[PDB]
Amino acid sequence: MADDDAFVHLLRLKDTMTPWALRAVVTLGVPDLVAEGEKDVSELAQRSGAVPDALRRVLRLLARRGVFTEPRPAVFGPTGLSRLLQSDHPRSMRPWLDLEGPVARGDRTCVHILEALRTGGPVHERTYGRPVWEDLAARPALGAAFDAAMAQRASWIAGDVAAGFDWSAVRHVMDVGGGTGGVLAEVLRARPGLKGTLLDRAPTVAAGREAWGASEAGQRCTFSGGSFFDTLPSGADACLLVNVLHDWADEHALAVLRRCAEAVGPRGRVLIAEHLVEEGAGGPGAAGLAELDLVMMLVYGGRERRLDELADLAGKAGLRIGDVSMTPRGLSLVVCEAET
Amino acid sequence: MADDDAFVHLLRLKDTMTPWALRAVVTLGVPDLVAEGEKDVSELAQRSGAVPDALRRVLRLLARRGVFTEPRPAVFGPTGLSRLLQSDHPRSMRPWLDLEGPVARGDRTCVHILEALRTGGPVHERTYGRPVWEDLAARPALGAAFDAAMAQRASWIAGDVAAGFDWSAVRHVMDVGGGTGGVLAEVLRARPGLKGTLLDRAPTVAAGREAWGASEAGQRCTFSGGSFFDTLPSGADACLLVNVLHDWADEHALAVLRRCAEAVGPRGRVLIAEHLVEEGAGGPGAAGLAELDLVMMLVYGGRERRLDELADLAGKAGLRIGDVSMTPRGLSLVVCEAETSA
Ligand SMILES: C[S@@+](CC[C@H](N)C(=O)[O-])C[C@H]1O[C@@H](n2cnc3c(N)ncnc32)[C@H](O)[C@@H]1O
Ligand SMILES: C[S@@+](CC[C@H](N)C(=O)[O-])C[C@H]1O[C@@H](n2cnc3c(N)ncnc32)[C@H](O)[C@@H]1O
Repeated sequence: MADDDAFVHLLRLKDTMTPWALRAVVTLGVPDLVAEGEKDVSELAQRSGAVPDALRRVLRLLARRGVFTEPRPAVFGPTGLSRLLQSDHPRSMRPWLDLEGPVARGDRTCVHILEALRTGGPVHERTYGRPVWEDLAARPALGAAFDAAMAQRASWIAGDVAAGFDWSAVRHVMDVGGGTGGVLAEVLRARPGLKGTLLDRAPTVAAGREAWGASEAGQRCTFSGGSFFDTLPSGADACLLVNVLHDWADEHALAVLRRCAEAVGPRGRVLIAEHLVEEGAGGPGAAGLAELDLVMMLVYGGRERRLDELADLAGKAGLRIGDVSMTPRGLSLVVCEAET
Repeated sequence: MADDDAFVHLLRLKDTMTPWALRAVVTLGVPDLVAEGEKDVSELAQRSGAVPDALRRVLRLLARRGVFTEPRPAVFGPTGLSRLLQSDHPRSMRPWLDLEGPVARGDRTCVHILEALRTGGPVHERTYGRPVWEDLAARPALGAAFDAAMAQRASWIAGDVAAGFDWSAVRHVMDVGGGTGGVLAEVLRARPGLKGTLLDRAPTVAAGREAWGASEAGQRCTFSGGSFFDTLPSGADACLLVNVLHDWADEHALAVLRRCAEAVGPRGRVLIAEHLVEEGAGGPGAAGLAELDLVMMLVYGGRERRLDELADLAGKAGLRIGDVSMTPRGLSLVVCEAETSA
C-alpha cells in the first residue's frame, strides 16, 4: 500500500557494498564492455584485471539492483542504467565513479568519517598521505583529470551563468578559480566587447589555452596562471566565483573573497554562482546537496552554504549582497559590490 | 528504463556518504541520545566526542534520509528508524552498525574492493594489519562483542531450526561452531530426550556456559572449548552447522565438513542450516544476500553458496544431500548422510 516499513528504510541506507561494487565495475569499464550486448564473465574478467569468481559475485549484486541484466548464469548484458555509466554516453557518470579519476578516489574518505567528526577537519590526508590540493598538484595527471571532470560540469552550467548576470557596466571579467575556462569562454563569446582573465593553477590555465585560446573569444582573454590566495592580477572590474567557495572552509573562503574585493577596487563587483542550501529542506534537491556537503567536509575543508552564511563572509571582506537571482534550474547568482 | 528514471535510481545506488554517516552516528550513540526526544546539536556534540558543526552536517544528511527528525534548524529527534539503532531496542541493529564493534569494522574494507577483484582473496589484512580471525583473536573485547552480536542472529533463527528438522532418529546433537549456543539450547528444551555438545572457542563457550549452562537444557550439554578444524569430540550421532560454512573459503569449509562426517560415523547426520543463493533472483533478500556475499568476500575468505556449491563440498567429504526443505523465515535446511549405502 504505502512505504511505511522503518526496518526496510534502514536496510536501504546501510548498504555499503553496492556503491563500491558500482565504482569498481565502472573503473574496470564493464559498462563499455557490455554496451554491445550480453558477455559471459570469463570474457569480462579477462579484459579488465579481474578474477572471474570475484567479478561474477560483484556483478551479481549490481544485477540485483538493475544495473546489469543476467538472463543466464555468469552472463551480463546492458541496461538503461549501464548506458549512463559508459564513457560513450553524452552525460556520462563515469568521471564521478571511476576510481582512476580523482573525484571517486576522494570517496575512500567515507571510512574516516569518525576522525572527521572529532577534528572537524578534512580526512583526505588521512586516506592518501597528503590533502586534496597538495597531492593533486604533486600528481599532474590526477590534477588534469580533476580539471577535465570539472570542465564537464562547467560546460553544462556556462550558457546559464552568461545569461544570468548583467554585463552592461562590465568591461573586464576575471574568472577566479575558473578551471579550463569553460564559463569565461561562454561569457566572452556571448558579449563580443568583453575582456577576460582566467585565473587558476598553471597547467589548468595552459590546458584552457590549448582548448579555446585560438578562438575569437580566446583572443580577448589573458590566461594567467597563479594562486587566488595571493594578490590577483589588476584591472578587472568584475571577479567571477563559479563553484569555488564551497571547496574552502570559512577562513579560506574569506581570504578568496578579500583578494577578489582587493582586485576589483571600490564599486567593483564580485559575482558568485553556487547551489545554496535552503533551511526547510525538501526532497531530492536538498538530500543530494546534503550528501555533496559531506563530500566537501571529508575531501576538501569546505561546505555548502546558505545565502546568509555567504553574506557573513562578504561583510567581513568589505562587500555586500546586491542582487540575488536564480537560474531557471536552481543555480543561484549573487552580485556583490563594495561597502561605504 | 529511460534516462531520468535510471538516473534517479543510480543516485540511490552510488551514495557512500549516507551509509558512513549512519555508522558514525550509531558509533557515537546519537540514537540513544535522542530516544527521549529532541536534542540540540550543542548537547549531542558535547555528549558524543564530536565537533558541533561536523555532527550537525552529518545529522542533516541523515535527516533528509528519514533517520532523524529536524523540526527547527539544528535540533534532532528520534524516528522509527532511529529507534532500531538504540542499544536498548529488542530487534536492535546497533551491533551490525557500531564501528567500535567487529561487524561494522569489517565494512571499512569496501574501499579496497578493486584489490579484492585483482587477487580474489580478502582485504581485511590490507585494511587493518591482520586477517579477520587473527585480530578478532588478538582483541578479547572484540571477540566477546562478536559472540554477543552472533548470538543475536542466533536468537531470531533458533526456533526455526528446532522445528525444521526431525529429531526422532537423534540421541546426542553437537552444534559445531555454535557460538554461545542459542540454537542448541532451544533445540535441547523443545526436545527433552536429547543430549547436547557445543564446540566453539573456550571463552566463547565458557560464556555460553554462564548464560544457560545452569538451566535444564544446559545440564545435558557438554560445553567443550576447541577448534572444529581439529578432530571433534567423540560420540555424537549428529552435527549441526548453523550459518558456519559461509565464513570459510571452499578448502577450509571442506575440512570442517570432513570432521563432521568423521565425528558421527555411518548412519549419522550432518545438519546444515544456511541461507542459500538462488540462480534466478529470489525476492526479497537476493539483493541482501548478494550484499552479504560481498562482505564475506572482503572481510572473511567466505561466500554465500547455492545448494550445489554445498553438494560439491559435502560430496568431497563423503556426504550426500538428502532432505532439502526450507524454513518459513527463508533458511535452507539439509540433512547430509554417508555418500554410499547398504
Ligand atoms: C570547482 S573547481 C573549478 C570551478 C570552475 N568554475 C568550473 O566549474 O570549471 C575550483 C578551481 O579552483 C582551483 N584552485 C584550487 N586551489 C587554487 C589556488 N590556490 N589558486 C588558484 N586556483 C585554485 C582548482 O584548480 C579548480 O580549477
Ligand atoms: C558465523 S559464526 C557462528 C554462527 C553461530 N553458530 C550462530 O548460529 O549464530 C562463525 C563461528 O566460527 C567460530 N570460529 C572461528 N575460528 C574458529 C576455530 N579455530 N575453532 C572453532 N570455531 C571458530 C567463531 O567463534 C564463530 O562462533
